[PDB]
Amino acid sequence: NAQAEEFKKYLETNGIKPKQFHKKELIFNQWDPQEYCIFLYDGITKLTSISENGTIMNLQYYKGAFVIMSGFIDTETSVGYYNLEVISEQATAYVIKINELKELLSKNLTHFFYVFQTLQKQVSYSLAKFNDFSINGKLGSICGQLLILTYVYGKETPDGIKITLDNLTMQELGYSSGIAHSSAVSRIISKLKQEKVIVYKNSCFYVQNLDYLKRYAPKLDEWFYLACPATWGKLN
Amino acid sequence: NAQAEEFKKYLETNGIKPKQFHKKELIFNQWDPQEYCIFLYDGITKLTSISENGTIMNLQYYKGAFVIMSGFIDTETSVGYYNLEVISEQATAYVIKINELKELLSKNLTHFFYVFQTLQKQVSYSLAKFNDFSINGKLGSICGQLLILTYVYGKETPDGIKITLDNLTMQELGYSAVSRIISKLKQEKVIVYKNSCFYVQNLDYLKRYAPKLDEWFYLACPATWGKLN
Ligand SMILES: Cc1cccc(Cc2cc(=O)n3c(c2[NH+](C)C)SC[C@H]3C(=O)O)c1C
Ligand SMILES: Cc1cccc(Cc2cc(=O)n3c(c2[NH+](C)C)SC[C@H]3C(=O)O)c1C
Ligand code: NA
Ligand code: NA
Ligand code: NA
Repeated sequence: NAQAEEFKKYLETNGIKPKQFHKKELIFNQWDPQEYCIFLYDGITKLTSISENGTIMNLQYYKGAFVIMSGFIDTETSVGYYNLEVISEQATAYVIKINELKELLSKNLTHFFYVFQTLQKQVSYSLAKFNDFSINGKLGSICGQLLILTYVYGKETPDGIKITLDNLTMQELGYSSGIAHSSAVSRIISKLKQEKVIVYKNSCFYVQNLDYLKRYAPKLDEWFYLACPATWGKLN
Repeated sequence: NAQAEEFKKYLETNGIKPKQFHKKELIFNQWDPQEYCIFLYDGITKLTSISENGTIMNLQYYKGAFVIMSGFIDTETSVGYYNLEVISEQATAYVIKINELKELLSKNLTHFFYVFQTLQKQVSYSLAKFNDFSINGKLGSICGQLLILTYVYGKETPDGIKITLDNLTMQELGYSAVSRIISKLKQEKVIVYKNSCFYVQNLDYLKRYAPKLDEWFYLACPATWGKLN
């Protein structure tokens, strides 16, 4: 990702060092008075919320490289009571107080544009997810999650599109945003397996019916085509 | 809205003029290769997607003042095949080709940041809506929509907090598995349709079932939230 690589260089040019995080650590949390801009450079994370109940909700997944901002750029206050949790074994991120991101973007329109364009990708992603859920319910959500895993981590092989993510991480991620390990989601995923949309072979998982995923997550498929055309193109 | 007024000033001094649109017009559309930045100054709109078979999906609502961009600021290509449909009787909008926008956000950081903040407000709004639906289902979604309408358009009257939208606009907003939720809300005294208007009589109930949207509105719109808290 050339744009992201230039942004990493711009951060280091202004003296910002990478931090390392491990699975289950919070890169930012909902109780901190200070908000941050996170440039997630490598790894996989999830945005989480807590209900008055104490119940944790998984709201959104992010993978490096991407930008996640916990506060509004102008007011510097929280956009929501959210935590950013690491789900890969390790992650690398740049952690910038929001006031400082402002100074940085204001002196380079190219990098300003890069961060702005990430928010635009988020916005459209959410609408696409909403449209697919509206049409196909949880099946649409789950096919969309698998579709984006296929595009991002998939490699064509004789046995189909191999998902190149450790099995440990990959099973977690098959579960769409929402409550953790829902019974209903498990039964949707294993039904896709039973119908050989995604199959276990020689210790790996292979997507064998990409067209099925595309059929039930059509708006996320359009989203990926429009937002990430080269990655989309590889497998279409 | 002072940030919105300052942005309006900056546009008009850079030659960009307000356009008036009537109900049902598309300020931008899903078949147009040219993408746009819309500064919706006044009125109510909805983002839609129309399928091959004619089915119209309602995806998002917006009210002036707000910013809606149909294209990516860097590539200038579509963010999704969407229309922006006017649902108020009239709307006023500043329509900027996306290539031209880049030049003007460049020369004024303050306005760049205003537009940037709008995207953040949309992102967090979508997440909050998702969160309330995950917790409380369709009841959460409907309470949330009623809650935001109460904060933004509500007027205190002897009959309760009247949602002061042109009746015609209320139909456009959706007012039959939904039909059974509205009836339940009337039965439990949470709302009433009196005469030609809509009245909220138990605001705590709405807040109860749309907690994450309420939190969103507190965080994003503190002055407005504060009028009824
Ligand atoms: C690991 C994972 C699985 C499903 C969905 C997502 C969200 C996601 C993936 C993705 O590839 N991109 C985005 C998202 N969302 C944050 C919209 S924004 C554009 C693109 C990118 O990362 O460049 C993930 C991470
Ligand atoms: C007419 C309407 C009804 C329900 C929900 C919305 C969305 C909405 C309302 C709102 O007041 N605000 C936003 C939205 N969404 C566009 C996030 S962004 C922050 C705030 C504002 O208007 O400044 C609407 C318009
Ligand atoms: Na925080
Ligand atoms: Na291709
Ligand atoms: Na368009």
